Amino acid sequence: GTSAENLTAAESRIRDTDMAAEMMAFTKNNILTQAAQSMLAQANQQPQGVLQLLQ
Amino acid sequence: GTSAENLTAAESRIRDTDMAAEMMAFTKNNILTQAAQSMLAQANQQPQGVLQLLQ
Repeated sequence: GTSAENLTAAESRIRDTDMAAEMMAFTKNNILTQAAQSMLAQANQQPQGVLQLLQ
Repeated sequence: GTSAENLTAAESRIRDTDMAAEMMAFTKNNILTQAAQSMLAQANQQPQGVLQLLQ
C-alpha cells in the first residue's frame, strides 16, 4: 500500500497537469489571438491609396 | 508497570499529535488556499487591454 501510494504520487506529478498554469496559458493565448485579429483587421485596411488616382 | 506507563507517556508526547493544533493549521491553510484561488482568478482577468485596439 505504501509503495503504491508513493508511485501514484510520482506518476501524478509526472503526467497529470496543473489546472491553474494551463488556465493562465490559455487566457494569455486567447488575449494574444484577439490582439492579432485586431492587428490584421487594421493591416487589411492600411493599403488604401485610391485617393491618389481619383478625386 | 510503572516504567512502562511512564515511557508510554513520553513516547506519546514525542510522536503522537495534538488534534486541536493540526485542526487549526488545516483550517488556516484551507482559508489561505481559497484566498489564493480568488486572487488568481482576479489576476487572470487583470490583463485585458483589448479596448486599446478595437472599438
